[PDB]
Amino acid sequence: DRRALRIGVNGLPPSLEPINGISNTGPRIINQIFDALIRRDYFADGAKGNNIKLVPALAESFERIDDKSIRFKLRQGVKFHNGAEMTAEDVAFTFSSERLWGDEAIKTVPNGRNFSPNWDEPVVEDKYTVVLRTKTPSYLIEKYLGSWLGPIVPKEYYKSLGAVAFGNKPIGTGPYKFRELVANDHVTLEANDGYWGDKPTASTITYQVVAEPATRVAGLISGEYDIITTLTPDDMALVDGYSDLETRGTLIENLHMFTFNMNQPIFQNKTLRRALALAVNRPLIVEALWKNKASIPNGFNFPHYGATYDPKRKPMEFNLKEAKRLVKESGYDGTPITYHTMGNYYANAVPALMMMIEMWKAAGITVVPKIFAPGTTPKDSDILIRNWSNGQWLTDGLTTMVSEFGPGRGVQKRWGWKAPAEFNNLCDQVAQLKDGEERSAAFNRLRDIFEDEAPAVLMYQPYDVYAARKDVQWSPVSFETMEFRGNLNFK
Repeated sequence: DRRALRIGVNGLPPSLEPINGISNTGPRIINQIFDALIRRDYFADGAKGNNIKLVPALAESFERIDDKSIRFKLRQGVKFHNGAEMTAEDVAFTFSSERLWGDEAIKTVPNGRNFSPNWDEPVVEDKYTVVLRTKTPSYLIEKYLGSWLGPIVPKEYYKSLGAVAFGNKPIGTGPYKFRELVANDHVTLEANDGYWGDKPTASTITYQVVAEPATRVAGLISGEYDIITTLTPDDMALVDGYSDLETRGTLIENLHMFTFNMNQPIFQNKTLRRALALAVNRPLIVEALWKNKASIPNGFNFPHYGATYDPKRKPMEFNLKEAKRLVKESGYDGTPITYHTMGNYYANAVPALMMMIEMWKAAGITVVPKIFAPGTTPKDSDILIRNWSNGQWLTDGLTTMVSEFGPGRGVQKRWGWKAPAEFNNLCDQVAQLKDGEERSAAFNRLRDIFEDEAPAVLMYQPYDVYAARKDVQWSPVSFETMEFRGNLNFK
């Protein structure tokens, strides 16, 4: 009675364990197998899949009891896919030092401490009540639990298999249960008719890897796929021309940028980093390669940040004479600077780079491409400039300016950014502060420091394009995932 759903995808994650599967390709599958305590309700109040409203999901109700603790009252009688009942022991295990943020845990789940606030050990008060708490103040616990950190795992099944084996045979409470995985080929899920929420509308969901965008578009035309992912604005006209097919695009909460190896003499000072930033003409790149669909953020600042989004912050400056002042004052002698890119792993990376090289040539800077094929692992010492992307994964300003560029993180520790003292003092404060005038003002000093220091240069917020058959009613969300709850109906 229910149709099977076939999705032609760019790739599969390295794991289906919630944290180890975090990637461009994992959440779209993980979001079906699992539930979190809190759910982001993207379509609430008629919003076009970009709402930041958080609602209870596996938690029946919850109350913030102090600046660092939340008492969760869980839904009772909810079952995981293996028949086990979801209790406070499973929720406590999900955010425990043993599984997620302990020294031993991060050797099997490397980003468990990185994608978490400063957690303290959960407290099980009774079978269905757990307090999730942070060691120091945190008014972001709710946002973290409604993010990709949130999926609740079964304690006893997860511990008998271990994180690695659990990632290949996952068990959750979600609307679709795991059926099979064929590495680098496909994942098939089947309807969970015992689901506590609404009945699943597809009998099965298959995520089939089709690496080439054109082969993926061909599969949708022929009837091999119902929905296809990872297209660009340049692919829209061909798909929209067909009467029974259409494109469904959205601005995603991701940031395309380029960053520097600041250990290197040429990039230890901010002077040349700023010159490269002040010489990039972002509207011309967005106009020529993204059909004007990509958005240029007005700083390290996006609407989904909520209380910490500043709509009055002015655009990032494009001043060629100021760049030329910095290139000359830096003592730059015309030595070629390489720009590493793994081809077009990020959409339009090579075309955007070729446009930026000519802009950089006007500021008296010589930059050369260094296109390395997938498989070639370049050494850190060989990197001057490299392209990068960052998923803006909390519905808050903390991610990624504080979470990636802050103290003790890769940009400063691995890539040698010597951030000013104020930046690392304000980073630790905004993690502990409550929303208001003080926190919002502190996010502007962090943004001002970021632009003047230029440890990275933000390019734009990419426009993600999906294509689907018109007889499949499903709307994209503004994040790198797929939501089918209240959003998947077959005509």
